[PDB]
Amino acid sequence: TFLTQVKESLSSYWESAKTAAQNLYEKTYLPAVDEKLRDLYSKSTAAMSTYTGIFTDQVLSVLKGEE
Repeated sequence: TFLTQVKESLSSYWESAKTAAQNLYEKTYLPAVDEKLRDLYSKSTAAMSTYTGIFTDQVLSVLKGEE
């Protein structure tokens, strides 16, 4: 790749900020899951892995009909 690389690059720079900000939030603080538990579901077939991106897609595109 190349184009997509630049994206994940600039985003990665801030990704960590979103990571440490997520963990302290409710990603690991007290989610009551954490991979070991957040994998059986989001791995059956990307139930929550790729759906996290399809969740909102079915909100704006269903609430405003635009996505």
